Amino acid sequence: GSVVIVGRIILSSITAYSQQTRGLLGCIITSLTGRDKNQVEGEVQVVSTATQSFLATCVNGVCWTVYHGAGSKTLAGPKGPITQMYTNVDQDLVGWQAPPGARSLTPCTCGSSDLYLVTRHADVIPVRRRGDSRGSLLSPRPVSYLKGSSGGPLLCPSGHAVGIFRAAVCTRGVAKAVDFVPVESMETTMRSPVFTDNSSPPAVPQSFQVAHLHAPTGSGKSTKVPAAYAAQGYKVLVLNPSVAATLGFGAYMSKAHGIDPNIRTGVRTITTGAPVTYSTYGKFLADGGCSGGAYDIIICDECHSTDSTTILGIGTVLDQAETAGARLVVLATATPPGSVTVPHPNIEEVALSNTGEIPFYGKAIPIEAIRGGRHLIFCHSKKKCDELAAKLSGLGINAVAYYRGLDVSVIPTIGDVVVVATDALMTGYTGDFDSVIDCNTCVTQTVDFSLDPTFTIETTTVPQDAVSRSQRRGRTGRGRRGIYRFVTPGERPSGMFDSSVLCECYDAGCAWYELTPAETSVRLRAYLNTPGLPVCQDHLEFWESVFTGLTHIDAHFLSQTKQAGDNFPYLVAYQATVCARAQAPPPSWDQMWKCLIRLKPTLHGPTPLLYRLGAVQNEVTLTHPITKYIMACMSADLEVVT
Amino acid sequence: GSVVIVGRIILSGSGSITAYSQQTRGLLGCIITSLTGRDKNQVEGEVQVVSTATQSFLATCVNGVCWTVYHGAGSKTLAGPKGPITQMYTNVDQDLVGWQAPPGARSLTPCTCGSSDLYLVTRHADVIPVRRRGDSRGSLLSPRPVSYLKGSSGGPLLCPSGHAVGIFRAAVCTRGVAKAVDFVPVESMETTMRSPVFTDNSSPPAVPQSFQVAHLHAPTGSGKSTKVPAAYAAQGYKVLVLNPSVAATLGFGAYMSKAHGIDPNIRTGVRTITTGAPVTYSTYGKFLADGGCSGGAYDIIICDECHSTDSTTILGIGTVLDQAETAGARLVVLATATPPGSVTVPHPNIEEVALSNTGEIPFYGKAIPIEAIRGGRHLIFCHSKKKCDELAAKLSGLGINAVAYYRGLDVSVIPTIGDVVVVATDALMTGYTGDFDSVIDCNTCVTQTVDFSLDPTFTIETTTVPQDAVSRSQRRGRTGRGRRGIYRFVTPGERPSGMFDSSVLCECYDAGCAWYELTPAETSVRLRAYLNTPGLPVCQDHLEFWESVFTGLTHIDAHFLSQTKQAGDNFPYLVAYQATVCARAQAPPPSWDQMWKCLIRLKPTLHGPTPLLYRLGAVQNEVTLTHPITKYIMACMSADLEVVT
Ligand SMILES: Cn1cc(CC(=O)O)c2ccccc21
Ligand SMILES: Cn1cc(CC(=O)O)c2ccccc21
Repeated sequence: GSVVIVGRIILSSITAYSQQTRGLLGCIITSLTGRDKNQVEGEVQVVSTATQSFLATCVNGVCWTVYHGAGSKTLAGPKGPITQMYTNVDQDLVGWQAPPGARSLTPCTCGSSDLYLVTRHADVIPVRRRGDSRGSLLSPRPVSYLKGSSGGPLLCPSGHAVGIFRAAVCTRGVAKAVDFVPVESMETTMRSPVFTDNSSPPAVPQSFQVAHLHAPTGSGKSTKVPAAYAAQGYKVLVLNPSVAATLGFGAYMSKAHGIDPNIRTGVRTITTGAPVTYSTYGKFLADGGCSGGAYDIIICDECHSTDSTTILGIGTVLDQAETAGARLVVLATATPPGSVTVPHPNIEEVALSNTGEIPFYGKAIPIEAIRGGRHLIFCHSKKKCDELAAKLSGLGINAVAYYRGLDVSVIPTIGDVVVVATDALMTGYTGDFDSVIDCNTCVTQTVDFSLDPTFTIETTTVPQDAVSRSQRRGRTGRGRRGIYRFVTPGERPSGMFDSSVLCECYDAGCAWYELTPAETSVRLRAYLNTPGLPVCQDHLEFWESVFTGLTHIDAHFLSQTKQAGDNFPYLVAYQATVCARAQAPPPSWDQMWKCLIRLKPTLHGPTPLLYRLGAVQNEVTLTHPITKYIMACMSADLEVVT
Repeated sequence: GSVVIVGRIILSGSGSITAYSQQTRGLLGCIITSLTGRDKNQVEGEVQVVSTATQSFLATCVNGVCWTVYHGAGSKTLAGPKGPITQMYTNVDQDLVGWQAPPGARSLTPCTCGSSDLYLVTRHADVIPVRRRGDSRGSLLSPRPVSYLKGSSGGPLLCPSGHAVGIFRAAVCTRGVAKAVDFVPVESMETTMRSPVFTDNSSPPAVPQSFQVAHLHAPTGSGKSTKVPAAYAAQGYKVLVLNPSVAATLGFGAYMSKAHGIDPNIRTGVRTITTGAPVTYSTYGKFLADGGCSGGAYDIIICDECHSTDSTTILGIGTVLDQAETAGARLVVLATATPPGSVTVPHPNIEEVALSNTGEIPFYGKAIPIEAIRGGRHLIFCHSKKKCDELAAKLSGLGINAVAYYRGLDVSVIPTIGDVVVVATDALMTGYTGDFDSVIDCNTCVTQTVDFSLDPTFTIETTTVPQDAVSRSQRRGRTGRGRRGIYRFVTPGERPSGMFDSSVLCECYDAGCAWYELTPAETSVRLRAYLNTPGLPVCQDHLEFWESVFTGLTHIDAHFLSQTKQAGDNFPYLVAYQATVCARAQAPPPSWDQMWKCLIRLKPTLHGPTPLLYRLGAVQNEVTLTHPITKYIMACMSADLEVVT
């Protein structure tokens, strides 16, 4: 789908009023076609994706809005859809050349502090400038009031543009201030190149440089280029988020380039004294980070990964490399933020239909598409993998499930196989397949600042992003012809991750890498402060405060939660600890709370509840000093998207 | 639009019950078929995935009828192969609608074994084991989050044999965890199929020998509250007529003497008259104030505008139903033009006109042309006091004679005689009785919803919503009164009529305590009477829960209570109780919004966190959750609350 203009806010002492122009079927036809033949008027537009609705502002003949709304989407145009002229994921800003009929705001000249926010309902809201990019609501309002209004203008009293609205600063759900993209950031963006080239790798400079490398997987970005660099006399470190891939790099290098490198994974370590090391992000973290004077180049490969260990690993590299003697860091990926899935020459893309013996996600797979040869099926959940795998095994198809917890060796290396796998496959297993069949969904975790008493980590099934889609399909076409079959054509925007992932970082810092909340903050801030990386609301102070007060965990409970491989081993073990000491039962008797099963006869009364990680079946008490500490943490200013 | 079949669940033919889904229409195809009402795809399967332009859910074919929930499907047609299928059955009480299924539609049949091991088929084709615990209940074998059961209402509960026990309609929660399921049993569907499709309630009933409840579904202006009291009284009966509005109450009384030659008794706050006539016009408010039914006084009780879902009307009809047989009445008539399930049909007098973007006057994403309103008498429906003020100011500027009217203003502001454009909230239709040359409708209103949010207790959220079939009809019918009229609108759409929020029940306990000296227990009896009487607006039964809350709200400050009552805003009792706790703690209120004005004079003396009991709006101050009363309401939240899926 394209973005669709569904109406407009008209502007006059500033006043505003709205006009609707499209309906539901009008929005959805024009989204599918990309052809909007309807005449654009005014300087603020009301815009829609079939998911969401927001605002767009014309300044300098560019119609502008928020990346967190528009993503990399086309805008529906008279002569078909409009490619975005500008994309700045770092600034949460996108832009299309203004349609005919559209007027523009002129940027703000004279330095006014008294500002006016235009909302999607056409209310004009007094705002006092505080920073380059912050203004504070003269009268605070529910955060709900401001939702639907991002991309909207902040005007000075002259009616010129100060910038566009992107986020609300919040105290226990009440919006106190506004975050905005300043009109000066649009001019920098308009000045920046149409296309920058990062296909070719940098040259090792005189002083420290952070560089970016955008190139296909298996171009040589993690094989040819390290060897190339080492040929020049350099010591290089290669970081990857997969054990399987890290391991495999060792045997390929010693064949391809005569370098028998050092391999560092949790499971296995090889020290050869070569000038190339391959390490995982976790093993790099578990190691202490940057070994003083050990490396000239660090290559952070697969830097599009938004799992806690990658973000924490990369952040560590950016905080340490320059002091630890490095000259070059880089950041390597085939799918940077703001990328979209484009045709690949070696891959046939075929949508599924309702014709098929095997039901798949409301569509069907014909048994003839998978009967012989090697095929891979992405399911979103462990439960689906087992169901599907069972079906096909009954049909006589050589089928196997793979997910977190299972050993890789369930997947046969050599025969006919259907591998029914979650994304866990893409860290356990290196191989390529004849076809890939994709459900186009994954399971993600969202933080909810629910004040019932504190926060919640929800687990939801969501549409895949453009990174997922491409990484998944990239399991076929590897220098040979592959098919890709899919349930839905869609993709949500690449390059953003949830605040829960920051929580995951502090947790893993504490559980695995013996990192203080303060030291985690140092590392994440580097990741956050570096452009070209995935983006996230800055809730570093908030999570640091939360984990900072989580003291004297039971180490035995810690061991057990770590051993089990739960998400948030630290958050779970700390609840367990609190329950033990309070002599009170756990939130429920789910497998999460296995470690307390030995105390089940003595624990009674209400749960000293800290935060919600799943279902809560017992009564709760808000009296624990710790619950009280976290409740107080909730009063922090949190930037939430509108 | 119509309900559209977008897919199906396929249930295993053999052995263990297992299901898979097929998707048969994508989103655009769904939207077109909603508008055409034409769907020439063959209906395969017994269980169908259905969608409206808002929600999605399930529909099961049983015995030739395709059944789903009223709360999902309202009174909508079903997109069929010869265009849209009207509903054969609409049961708002059972929460059950039925369309005749397309020919050769695969249908289920009821179960003949009478087994207690049951299986719920969910919208993503999970077969969940349920244990039968009643006629309409079953318990989950392992409890699950209630979010998991969402969009699965209208789906089957199956015996191990694969035949239909019932259709799923709601989950029973403890604090967001679903512990049990409420369904409509398969015999309640055969009751229905054996019974007449068509009923008549257009005529006032004959007075029965012994006590009976009867419905009068007749237009306003067939004299349901003038002509029919008079004819009952001419037959020699004593009649009491109850109405939500004091303007209407006084207005019918003054007409009754003018026309039908009885000076009736009148009972309202503002004016009370005893003549000794066998006809009494009273408001529901004044009736409750009087202590409800006084024995031997009336043979007939007309509960008029019985569609009204304000706390006083529900309390009123609850009282009449609980008391009237015992007070020796022979007949209760629940009279309305717009009963539950009803739909807006054309009117002969009213030309309907869809507002465009061509006009000088912006209105709700559209435009009013001054030509339309420049002379004569016009009424403009607006969801808020803000918009009324805003538009009357624009129209005053455009030089149109424009008065704003809403709750807190004197009906005297509107001229009876002259050229006028009154810009009103729905406060109009209870405060003012007159009609108009045209009516303009924004097609939205403001409503209250409860959310059991556990932050610490509950939220009453105030929201802006699409209007329902009841609103549209009452608003529209303020024009075309026995002459021509023009109804101008923003939206063709209307939501389903005859359902109200659990927040209204809260309002009934609140009015009980604040106005009518009812113990919570006294209110639960009155409300039960309403709830178990069919043919009235329906609501999730949260009586035990609301009762439990209010029962612990003892020793309110009487002063604050009188200040919140006078001020006329919603929940005077929950507001005056929150302020009581605050003042006695020397704590400031949740905000310094108009709500908390009764604490303003004490602002300097008020310090520290608010001892927060519940959320009635924005909370700006720091809170404490230590108050004995917060703890009591927290403890109430553990009650089995039924919620729709
Ligand atoms: C959490 N975590 C992930 C890894 C990756 C790996 O297995 O190499 C790791 C390694 C050592 C210590 C902790 C580790
Ligand atoms: C809340 N409330 C509404 C009414 C209706 C009326 O004014 O007739 C009423 C009457 C007496 C006491 C309280 C009352």
